[PDB]
Amino acid sequence: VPNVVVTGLTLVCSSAPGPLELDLTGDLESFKKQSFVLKEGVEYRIKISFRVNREIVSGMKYIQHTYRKGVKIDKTDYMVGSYGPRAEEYEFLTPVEEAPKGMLARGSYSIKSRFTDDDKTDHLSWEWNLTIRRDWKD
Repeated sequence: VPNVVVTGLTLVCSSAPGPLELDLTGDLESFKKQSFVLKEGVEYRIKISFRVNREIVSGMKYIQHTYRKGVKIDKTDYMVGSYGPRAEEYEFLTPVEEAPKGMLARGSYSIKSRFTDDDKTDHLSWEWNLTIRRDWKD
């Protein structure tokens, strides 16, 4: 039973018509074929939920690499702190970003996420997708 268990990802967006959630205790492979529809231009944050079970973990680091048609277009690392063990889950949020906009920016983006720390531990790695559209449904 890992000291750190990563439980979920939530794409936080006030104008999305419904929750945008991944259960990171579930089947991670299935996410590679799924996507969240996001309206072009909207503000959003990424929330990662996790628990720390037995020992203090230091220098926690959340990494997203974003790809378009299998080519990397962005790398972003976030330092998220030092966390002691407790029963209550922890969460952090990435800083607000905006979905891109315009015909040449619409379509799917893949994101390879890794959650690690000072010891370079692979707490969890997973891949998921966004689909940028003019509208949430059409």
